[PDB]
Amino acid sequence: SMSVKKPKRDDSKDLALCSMILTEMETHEDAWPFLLPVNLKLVPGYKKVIKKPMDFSTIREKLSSGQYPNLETFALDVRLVFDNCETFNEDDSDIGRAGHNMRKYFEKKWTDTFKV
Ligand SMILES: Nc1ccc2cn[nH]c2c1
Repeated sequence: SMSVKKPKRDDSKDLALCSMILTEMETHEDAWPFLLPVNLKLVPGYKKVIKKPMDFSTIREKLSSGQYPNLETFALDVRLVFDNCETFNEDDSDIGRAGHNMRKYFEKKWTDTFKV
């Protein structure tokens, strides 16, 4: 509270580290469904069904232009990518599987990088 300051982690490397993690995502072989925004004019249903579209290139742009206030807002967007994927794709599909794989991949890197 006022004048009662919690000791707080060093966050000067967070921007660099998030960019590092995002780069590993981008270069994963199962990243292809998530590299670019879904084309809302070619994919039936998507615009109406998915209220907050998100993809790695949009996250990269936001990260590069200071649009994430902190590491958790970054993680929220990454997770949004995979939550959208689950919303629109069957688990038993190529894209569906890719999403599960990429989510697992991210969360381990997240834990390994930040939660000591
Ligand atoms: N087959 C196919 C084509 C476009 C999209 C977008 N999300 N999932 C898709 C699946």
